Amino acid sequence: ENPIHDRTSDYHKYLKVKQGDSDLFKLTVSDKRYIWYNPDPKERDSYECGEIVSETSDSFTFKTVDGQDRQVKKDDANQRNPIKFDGVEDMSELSYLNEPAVFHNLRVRYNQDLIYTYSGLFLVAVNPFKRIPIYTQEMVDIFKGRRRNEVAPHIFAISDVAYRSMLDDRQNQSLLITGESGAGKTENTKKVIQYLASVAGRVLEQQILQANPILEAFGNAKTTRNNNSSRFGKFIEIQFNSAGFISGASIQSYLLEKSRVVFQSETERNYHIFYQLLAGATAEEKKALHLAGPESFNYLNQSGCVDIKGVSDSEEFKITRQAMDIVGFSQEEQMSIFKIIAGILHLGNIKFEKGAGEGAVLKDKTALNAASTVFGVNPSVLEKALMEPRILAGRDLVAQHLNVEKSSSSRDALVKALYGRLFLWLVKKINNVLCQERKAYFIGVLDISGFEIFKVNSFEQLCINYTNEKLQQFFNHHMFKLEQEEYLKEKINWTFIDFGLDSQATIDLIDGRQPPGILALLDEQSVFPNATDNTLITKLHSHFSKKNAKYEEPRFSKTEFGVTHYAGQVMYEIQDWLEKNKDPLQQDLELCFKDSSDNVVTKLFNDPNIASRAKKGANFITVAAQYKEQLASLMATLEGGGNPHFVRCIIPNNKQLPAKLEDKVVLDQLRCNGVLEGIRITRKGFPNRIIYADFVKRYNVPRDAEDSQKATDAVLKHLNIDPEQYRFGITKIFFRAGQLARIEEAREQR
Ligand SMILES: OC[C@H]1O[C@H](O)[C@H](O)[C@@H](O)[C@@H]1O
Ligand SMILES: [Mg+2]
Repeated sequence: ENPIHDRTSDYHKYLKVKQGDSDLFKLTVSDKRYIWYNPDPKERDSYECGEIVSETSDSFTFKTVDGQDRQVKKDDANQRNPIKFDGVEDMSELSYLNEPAVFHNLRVRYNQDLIYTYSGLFLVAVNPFKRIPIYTQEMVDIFKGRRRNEVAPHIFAISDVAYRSMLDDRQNQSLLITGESGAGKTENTKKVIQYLASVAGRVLEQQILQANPILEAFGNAKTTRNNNSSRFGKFIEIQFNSAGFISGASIQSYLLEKSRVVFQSETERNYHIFYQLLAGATAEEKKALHLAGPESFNYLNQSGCVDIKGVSDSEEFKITRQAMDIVGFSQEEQMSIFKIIAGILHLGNIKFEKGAGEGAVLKDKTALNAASTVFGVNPSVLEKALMEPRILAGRDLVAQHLNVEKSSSSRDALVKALYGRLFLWLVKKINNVLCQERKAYFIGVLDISGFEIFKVNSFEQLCINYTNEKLQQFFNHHMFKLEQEEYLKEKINWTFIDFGLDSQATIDLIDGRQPPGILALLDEQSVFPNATDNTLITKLHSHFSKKNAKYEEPRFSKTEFGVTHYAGQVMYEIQDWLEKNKDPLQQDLELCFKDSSDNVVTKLFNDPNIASRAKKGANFITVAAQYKEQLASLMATLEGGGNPHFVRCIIPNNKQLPAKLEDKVVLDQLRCNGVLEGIRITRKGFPNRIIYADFVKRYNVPRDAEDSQKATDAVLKHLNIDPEQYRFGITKIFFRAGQLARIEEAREQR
């Protein structure tokens, strides 16, 4: 009748704790007390359960699994919770809050394939690495309209709360999904969009859903940490009208890792689309675009990996096209896109060799010709733009003759420019389909590239990790600093707590303007004509080595520097940072391609939104300077809207495998995310607070008395409730954890 109360239901099967049996009940009513302890003290995250057998005034004595006795100061003891709590849906409710206790609860739920658990006001999501049947339309219909208490933890539930808050307060909402690479941010992002598309839907809705398949084909790739890594960040606005139904959507993408098109580490892959087309193209297309297998192209055959376990690139290519068909990309538009993808691969097979002099020559023109043909440009113009670009020397026109290395770098620069502009064009084309009505409100979903560490971390990794560092500070800001400052404002005689979670020092080291940080010193070096990679790291060491605690000059290298992030220390290799920040492209290469006969290619080099570049003084804006501002604008939106809804995505292990929840990996993320601290603030504080005059409004009789703090003093007193669970502020009635949601449902039943 109602699937929630029906133990036969799929909702009870896949989203509720299984019923315990008679044997477990006898354990549950037992009076024995237990403790989480470390059998091996060096391994501080590995725990066993031990029974407390005696206690002194200041310590517990307990029995290990093997039978030996041990003591522990009660101040240092991690008590196990009464097992009745095992599986609790909100860990606010736990009696003992400690790392082994919190981890254990998630383990119990994970083992039953319950990946969602609440931690007070935010949702925790552990990556299952297997399909779970909790995202059907049936499950959507169940969560539709239900308040957070009534239903089990689900991404739908927090999406619904954000949707109801948008309309109850007439304010834009932010759903921010944190996590390191592979933790599940993109999967959950898509579930949020699925839910709101049906709950407030009315082909627009089909098209919204088809956008992300397109961008994942061109923006996602296999890394060592995730087989479907997002190599670009995205803020997605879901837009609604004043009535509350979907009006449209816009996507704001950030920092495509276009360097991946020309280089990939061992075991990795280029962007999916390359493998999709060559695998799934018709015989006409393969000849039209001079295609081959991935082993035939240098951009696809140097990593040693061309396929992903459990993925058919031939089938994904069918999926990719259908999404383009539904969104409205024409047949010749799509063919122009594939011509570009094809041309990039051919450009990469060009082999520059040494000529009679140091200047480079091109003895085989088979790749250049195939590229020129598909792009629709003059091969000899292109050839001369690659190896003989014209520059100005003062005002004089002088033709370079580049060597093999610099000819190869310019060709790479062209390839990364073509791919990044194609990606920006896809986003823009899509936004114009999905945005045809002035919004009334929106819910903005943030899905960034998550924290990652590799053997070699470069400029791209610092920008990625810096963004992850800023979102964590945003979480710290709202849960700890803003929460308490509202308490202080209302004079509830709360004395401040230091939760020891501040990412700001690391943030300032990266992006401070004065004292100038890494990104400022980078910019300075990028416009100085005698600068090199080694004058840059020398400058970074002098400013920060042994002067900033978040910075390390390593003793084992002369090209690496270490940044201590919330998620751990990262060591960055400085090679090529100047060129990556400047993002140069020979103008002769640009001139060649604006004469292209392909209408998509000509748009990528003539549309000023895609092709032109902002000047900050005498030079072009750098990549660092632009992105920093792009992100600052995004942060302004998030802080300007309603309070953010947080989903902390958690990776169970580093092997991308199901049913292996590892203790060290999980507790690392729980500590640096500030989960336990986020629980503590909810328990020790007053999360639910209400304006006096309208508490009576929603629930000597109650309503519109001259002053309601006098009234509610009476309402609560006459009523059956303790006065430690509320506090009288200047303008609000603060409530302790749970009181409001606990009580008013008796008002819902009365
Ligand atoms: O929350 C109380 C419920 O009943 C009433 O109809 C309210 O107006 C509506 O907001 C909700 O459906
Ligand atoms: Mg992702």
